[PDB]
Amino acid sequence: GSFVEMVDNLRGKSGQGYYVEMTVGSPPQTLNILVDTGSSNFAVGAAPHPFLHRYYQRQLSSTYRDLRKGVYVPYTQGKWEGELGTDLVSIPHGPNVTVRANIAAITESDKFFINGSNWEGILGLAYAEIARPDDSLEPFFDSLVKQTHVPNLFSLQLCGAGFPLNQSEVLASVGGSMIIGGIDHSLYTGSLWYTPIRREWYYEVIIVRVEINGQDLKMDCKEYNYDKSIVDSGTTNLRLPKKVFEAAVKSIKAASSTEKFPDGFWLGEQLVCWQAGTTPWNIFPVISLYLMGEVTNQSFRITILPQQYLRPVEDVATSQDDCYKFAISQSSTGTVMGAVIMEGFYVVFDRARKRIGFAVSACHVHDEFRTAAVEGPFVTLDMEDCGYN
Ligand SMILES: COc1cccc(CNC[C@@H](O)[C@H](Cc2ccccc2)NC(=O)c2cc(C(=O)N[C@H](C)c3ccccc3)cc(N(C)S(C)(=O)=O)c2)c1
Repeated sequence: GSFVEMVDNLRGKSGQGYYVEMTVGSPPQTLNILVDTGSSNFAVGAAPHPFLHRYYQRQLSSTYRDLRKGVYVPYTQGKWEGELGTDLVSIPHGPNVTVRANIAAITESDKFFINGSNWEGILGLAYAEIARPDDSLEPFFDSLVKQTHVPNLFSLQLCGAGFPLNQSEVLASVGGSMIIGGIDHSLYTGSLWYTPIRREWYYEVIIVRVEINGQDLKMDCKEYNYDKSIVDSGTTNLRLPKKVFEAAVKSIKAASSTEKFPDGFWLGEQLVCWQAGTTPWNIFPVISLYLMGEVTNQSFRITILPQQYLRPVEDVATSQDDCYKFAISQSSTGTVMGAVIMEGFYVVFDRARKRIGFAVSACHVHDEFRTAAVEGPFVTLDMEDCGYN
């Protein structure tokens, strides 16, 4: 209920990724670690790199254990290679515990690290099934639960700002919260609705209906989870399977036709700008994703605003202009509910009850006329059929 100690322990409000402070080794070596529910490897920079301000020095840790085994990890975006080992890890603004975890010491990387992001590592919070080299490499959260009395669940509140933040601002501002082992009521309003984790590999879920300003996209629901649907705090966008992406874009285009934007905008490649303060939020439609409920034949829906899917970007010419990039994009590997989705809600990864809860986030961005939402229940049927095999 109240884990005040961990509240506001995240940073990256308008950066490239949300991260938490961690220390590894003995004496403790401080590092900022990206919180990623989309993968399962705990990895940290362990050699100098143009974008790293600091990195893991194994020679200086008295508790480091070298497993003498290499590891390679390719994500949808970026990839890295490293050397496996274990060491003691702590989270300054997390529970007061220390755990020996597997750690991939990154020695080579490609398009992984992000210039100015301020994080030097990644905490894969998903299950062993997708860990590399294979599922025998115990993920961090599993190590944590096994070695301590921290309950088997964590919750995340990722806070977008709605406007660009500069270097000092990102460092001096709260990026959100990761409550390890509990749920804090101060992070959301209204009810928490839970959807089952279909299978424990990624945090896979099942979407049963999609609406653009209340209008049903009306596609075979399997199309929505075609391949799979996952909740991924390590991915910026709301990514949709090709067929779904094209239908959504066509409907978003129609809802906002009073204004015309170049194709590059819809591809997420070129930003769109408006005179300062004149962003026409109201012409853009809200987007609702319906999730299977815990009760049979029951579903609920999460609704986001253009304030979630139009990400703030500082325009080249300092211009007082407010610019944004369209952050809904195409996927060939299933739906990815990234930051575009998570910044609108307080999300609970209840691993113990194999379910994920959603509640309107106390920090989501909006305007006076609309807010993000979580509502239920809805009587929908044969949603078991929505899953892909
Ligand atoms: C087990 O390994 C796999 C293998 C394949 C796919 C997946 C699922 N993907 C989720 C994550 O694991 C990885 C982790 C990661 C990669 C690179 C840098 C930082 C983090 N995420 C991505 O691959 C990944 C990360 C980003 C990205 O910019 N992430 C940054 C750090 C971020 C910015 C803002 C908010 C959250 C995160 C973008 C995309 N694109 C597809 S996009 C433009 O459509 O959003 C993919 C996992």
